[PDB]
Amino acid sequence: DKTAEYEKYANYMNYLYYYQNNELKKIDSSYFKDKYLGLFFGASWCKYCVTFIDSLNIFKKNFPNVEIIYIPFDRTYQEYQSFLKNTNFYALPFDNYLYICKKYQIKNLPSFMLITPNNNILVKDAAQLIKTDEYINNLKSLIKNYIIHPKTFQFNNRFFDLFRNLEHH
Repeated sequence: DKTAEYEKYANYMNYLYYYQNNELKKIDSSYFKDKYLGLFFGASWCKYCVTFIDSLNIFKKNFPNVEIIYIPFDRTYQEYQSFLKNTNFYALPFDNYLYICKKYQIKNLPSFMLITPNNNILVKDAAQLIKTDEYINNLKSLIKNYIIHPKTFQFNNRFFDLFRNLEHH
């Protein structure tokens, strides 16, 4: 059934998850419309993914309006939960996300990519970018100067376009 399948598509990723003191919360994905995003590919079992959290906390101090979204590759839901509870990041629901890795050719973990409001890639390897202090003013300038041409997303669903459009082929 096309209808059943396409209703799921139009509803794809309509919630992102986060923790507030041992309490798993959710937020409508509509909140992230027109927002710069930072996609953090990582996992609890990844040693330098855990240390990278310190870089992301500094990043968030200097770029509060860039919304950090955790893309998880945890082994177990229990690891996922404890990682969300320690970082307080937004996260995709616990699932297999190898397909996002393939679309963006993610080499290894951790990875961090900065996404414009219209789903363009602002900085592909932002994990290396956020290492030394010059990045702050340079990225303030990059974001300030960036011209956002309007884009209409399939099903008007920005995460479906970002994670599932066929353009990588």
